[PDB]
Amino acid sequence: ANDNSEEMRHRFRQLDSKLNDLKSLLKEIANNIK
Amino acid sequence: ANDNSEEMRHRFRQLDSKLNDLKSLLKEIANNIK
Repeated sequence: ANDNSEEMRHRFRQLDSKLNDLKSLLKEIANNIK
Repeated sequence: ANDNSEEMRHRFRQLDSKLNDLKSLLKEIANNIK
């Protein structure tokens, strides 16, 4: 019993984690300027 | 024997490479300001 939904799902989680890291960095620098 | 998992997979790799390039640019400019 094998499926490829979970691996592309985990790719979605890791790219979403990268997006969340970029959002944290952008909000951090956006408060660092002003 | 053909599958469409690899092409969407390679799309995920190239968009993740673009995300990694954006992360490098954001960390670079974030160190360039301060």
